[PDB]
Amino acid sequence: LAAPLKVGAIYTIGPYLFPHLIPQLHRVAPQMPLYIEENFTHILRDKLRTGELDAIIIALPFQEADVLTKPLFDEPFYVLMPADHPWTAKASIDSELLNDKSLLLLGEGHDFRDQVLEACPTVRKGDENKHTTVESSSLETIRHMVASGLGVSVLPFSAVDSHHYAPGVIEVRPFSAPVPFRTVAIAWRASFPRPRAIEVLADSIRLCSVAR
Amino acid sequence: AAPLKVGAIYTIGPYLFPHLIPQLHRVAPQMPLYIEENFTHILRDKLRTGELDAIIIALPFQEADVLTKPLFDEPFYVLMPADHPWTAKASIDSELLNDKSLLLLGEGHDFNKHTTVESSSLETIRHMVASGLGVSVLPFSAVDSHHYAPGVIEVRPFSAPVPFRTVAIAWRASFPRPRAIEVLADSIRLCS
Repeated sequence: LAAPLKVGAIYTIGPYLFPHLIPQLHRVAPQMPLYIEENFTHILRDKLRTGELDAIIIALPFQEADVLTKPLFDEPFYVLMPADHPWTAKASIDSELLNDKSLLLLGEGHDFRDQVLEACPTVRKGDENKHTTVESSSLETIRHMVASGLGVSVLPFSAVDSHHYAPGVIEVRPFSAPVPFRTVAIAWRASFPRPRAIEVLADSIRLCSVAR
Repeated sequence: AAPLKVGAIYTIGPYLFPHLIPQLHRVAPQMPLYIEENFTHILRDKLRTGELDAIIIALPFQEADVLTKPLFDEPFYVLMPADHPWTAKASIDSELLNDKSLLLLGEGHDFNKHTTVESSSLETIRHMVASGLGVSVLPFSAVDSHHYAPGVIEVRPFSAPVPFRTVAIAWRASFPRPRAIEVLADSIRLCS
């Protein structure tokens, strides 16, 4: 019939974007079906090179040969802590306090620093990988871990309120300004035979927030 | 004061864990849970090495020196486009589902040439069915895990016999915390 659009996304974006995005796309433009995939950045990129995926949705920085990049939107990071942990007193958190082993972060796509990548001068803080690298590919795992009170972590804005914990066992606090953020952008091959699909995708993504 | 590493397959986990774990934090705050979603063979392989302490799988399943307890039986339902001929029915006989119209995952879910969808997510297949590229079969836990407006995706039960999967729990018989495993499996039974 009509060609489908094979779209990929990282684990820190996919589960928290697709189940809301895809139906809207099906509504405004059912002309194209979407083939949903969730994976890591490198394998996603490799699937983009081999044409297995038409386009991917990843967080900047992202620079690959013969691949275009349209910065879709800016997503701010919030912090997640158990109900007991004293940092509930603060209504805003210093970015440095998250540099002890209390912080839990996935191996790929979860780190909220050094991908914010400022274009002004940055202070090279002598760097301590002083956090725990959880070898999981799901933010929900760390959500449960922190909810138990086994540590604290950082979540993108899309993810924070996507759980079934009764209010007051896991709690989210906003950063102290300036707030750290990732730039959710779309990547697709140069000379991709169907630019219109890329435009429809990008547009429908950018306006996913607008209620109906 | 000790972490219990639970696992589950991709067609069971996503529709169980988010409700299951807050329950096991509610009745068992003494124990932190480390969940993980993966394939059957790799879950078994991780249970053999102790990287996981328990796994929530689908029968039939059997592994050396590993106890199996059938937690519950979960029926299947036919996922179809809003504009299917099958919409004007009360049920669907099991034989009707053999075609390239039937979208099934591997590993995923089973009952012979169909259309195998090379994904680990039932959601991909769901969106495919919404788009209208044939029908599929979803467990009871998945049939409502979407945000599609009514009149886009229709679900229809089977006519007897109703096919189902026996969701069970598996853990090493050498495991020194059978009480914890019992509480876990019990809570899994509760959220069904």
